Amino acid sequence: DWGYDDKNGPEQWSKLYPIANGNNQSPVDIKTSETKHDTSLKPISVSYNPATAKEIINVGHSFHVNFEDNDNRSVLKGGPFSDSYRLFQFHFHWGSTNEHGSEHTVDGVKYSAELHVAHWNSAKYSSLAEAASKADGLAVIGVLMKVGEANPKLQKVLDALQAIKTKGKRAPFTNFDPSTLLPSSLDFWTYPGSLTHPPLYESVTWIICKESISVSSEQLAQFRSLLSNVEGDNAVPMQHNNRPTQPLKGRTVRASF
Ligand SMILES: Cc1ccc(C)c(NC(=O)Nc2cc(S(N)(=O)=O)ccc2O)c1
Ligand SMILES: [Zn+2]
Repeated sequence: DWGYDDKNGPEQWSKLYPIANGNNQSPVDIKTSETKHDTSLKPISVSYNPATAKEIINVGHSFHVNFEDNDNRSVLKGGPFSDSYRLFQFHFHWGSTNEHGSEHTVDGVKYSAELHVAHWNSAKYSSLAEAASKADGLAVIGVLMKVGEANPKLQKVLDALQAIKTKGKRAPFTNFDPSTLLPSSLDFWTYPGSLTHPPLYESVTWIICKESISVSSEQLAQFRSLLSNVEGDNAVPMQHNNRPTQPLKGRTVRASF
């Protein structure tokens, strides 16, 4: 059992998960003076089918929007990949206040939230369960979210939260293309990393967008409005779910720009 509280939070994660102190841990601080431009990086190509949208689930520490991943209807290609990767999920991370909330930071700057759009290597592997722990198994697009104007594209997601207010609650969530949440420029950083929460597998090639997306202070309050408790128990709001940044351990962050 793990979380983002005092006793079960990021600090204690190595007790159950020793890879927490590994050499390919996420998230990281992207230092733009220390990044290395790479001319071999292809553009990011996302092509999602809105019909693959499936379900929204309250997982206690966060909420997930899951996607049907039986075929290649919704794929990521390009960037640093020769393989095609299949969309399975998106979710968010946020903080207790507007001051923090993102997982990744750029030149020490914390943003208010972060969108993760996650994919698995369907070219090399047969399932998410198989891919999830492979070095080249996962591809996650990270988009930093800056507090400002209300993001209208965020609407269908925020509206759906009313149906999944407490832990374990789930509801159908259909006909949504999550590339509509992505910024207009897909200029990016890329580095070898991990899942940002248990089980923390070093299976993720991160794609971090240069361009942020907006979110209002009230849209953030909707995230924090979700409850970590089961129905009938007294309310425990999901205040924050971001992991602190991790030492790069000689890894190199590549820029596409
Ligand atoms: C037990 C187990 C096995 C396999 C996976 C994928 C998980 N992961 C999750 O529950 N969430 C998650 C976190 C990230 S993130 N925050 O690192 O971008 C990306 C994709 C996600 O699915 C857990
Ligand atoms: Zn995440």
